[PDB]
Amino acid sequence: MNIFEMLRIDEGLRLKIYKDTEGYYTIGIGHLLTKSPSLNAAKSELDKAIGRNTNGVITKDEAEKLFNQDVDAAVRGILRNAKLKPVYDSLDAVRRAALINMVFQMGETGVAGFTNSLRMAQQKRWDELAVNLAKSRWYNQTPNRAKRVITTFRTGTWDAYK
Ligand SMILES: [Cl-]
Ligand SMILES: [Cl-]
Repeated sequence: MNIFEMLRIDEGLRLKIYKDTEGYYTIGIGHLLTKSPSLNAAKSELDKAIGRNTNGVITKDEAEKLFNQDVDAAVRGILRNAKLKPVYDSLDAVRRAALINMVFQMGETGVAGFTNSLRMAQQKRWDELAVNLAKSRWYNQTPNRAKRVITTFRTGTWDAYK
């Protein structure tokens, strides 16, 4: 188990433009295209992202390329963030995967805001972190995925994914 396999399970793979759980136009492996209510705008972004006239449909290979770029950006976003970097540095490999997953899903800025949980994570207070993470919109909107990430963070093992 690794971050790639972990996110591929959490996000699935879709080759045609679709709406995410928030209702945003997405594609591939959780690749958000735009928050705008327009499919054309989505198609525009899609074509610009892929570099060809796609017509709202891509290949597996294209989905995987977007996915590689997105995981990479998530990591780099973490390392560049003053609030996140130190948390990350202090964690074991499994738990880093948990943090990366949250970032990929909610953006750096979003996670950077979980002030209290970041502190608990840093103090390695696992059970408390788990409780605190659960009191969030994130958990209430996507509970199964959230439970998976939380267990990973709490336990430091890949059990929730096995
Ligand atoms: Cl892009
Ligand atoms: Cl869910």
